[PDB]
Amino acid sequence: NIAELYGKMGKHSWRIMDAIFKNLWDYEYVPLQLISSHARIGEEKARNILKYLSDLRVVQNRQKDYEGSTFTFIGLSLYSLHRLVRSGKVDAIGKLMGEGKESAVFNCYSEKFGECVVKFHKVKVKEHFSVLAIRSARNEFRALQKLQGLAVPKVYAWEGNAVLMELIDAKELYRVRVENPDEVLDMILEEVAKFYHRGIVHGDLSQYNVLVSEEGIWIIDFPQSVEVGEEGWREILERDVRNIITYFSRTYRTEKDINSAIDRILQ
Ligand SMILES: Nc1ncnc2c1ncn2[C@@H]1O[C@H](COP(=O)(O)OP(=O)(O)O)[C@@H](O)[C@H]1O
Ligand SMILES: [Mn+2]
Repeated sequence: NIAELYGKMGKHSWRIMDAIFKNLWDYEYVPLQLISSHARIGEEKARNILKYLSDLRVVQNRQKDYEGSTFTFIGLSLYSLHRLVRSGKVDAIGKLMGEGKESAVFNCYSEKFGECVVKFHKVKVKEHFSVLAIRSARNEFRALQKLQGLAVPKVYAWEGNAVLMELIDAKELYRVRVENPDEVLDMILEEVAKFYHRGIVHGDLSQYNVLVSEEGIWIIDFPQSVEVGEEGWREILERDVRNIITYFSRTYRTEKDINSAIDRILQ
């Protein structure tokens, strides 16, 4: 369906989407007049385009205070895919691999990079969808770049809410029973130490974000990552270590002291 949606888009549609994208920095709902002026498409025609894009679930239009438009998740993903296609990084989008509360992950093929996944991202006052989703994608991309050569996917590109990376032929740890859990846990903790040496804390280390095969382990899912030195980095690192050791304790009864494991990494 994402491919079908893509095929409904003409040059004028992409220009309208570009105009929203380029004005997200200072509006959630970009005013019609700005979309029109940026796209160099007359207001009545721009309005007609935005109505059709809303019909296709690509934009959400509001009128409470003024006529304004923003991306839906589908629309931001579609636009980001377009940027990837136009930069020659992706040739065809393929089948959905899976979707949940934080992302939708699709298979795709790149003549340059081979079989890939593209991951579309979904998500100081504690109580701007697009701006936050783009920030999430950019963070994952930057973390993956910094960690290249370690046990993570090769990363190829980032546009909008999309990150293009290597497909890993491995399953989530959560789904795999290992017969050497103590060694597996040690390999994970060694990778945590290597990330830390590179100034990166994962931020969501879990049984759902470690992939395993007979061949080894990979770690994925970096939008929550922080740099060492950022507020709370140490407690976030401790959490990653505590959570993965706790998983192994509950599942395998491995005996690994959390305090010593943290202290070993940190020294
Ligand atoms: N590079 C990849 N190779 C293979 N499978 C992947 C890759 N990236 C994501 N996946 C699959 O998609 C799921 C969701 O990806 P993930 O990065 O964990 O995002 P989320 O935050 O939505 O959990 C993963 O648990 C994994 O099964
Ligand atoms: Mn995950």
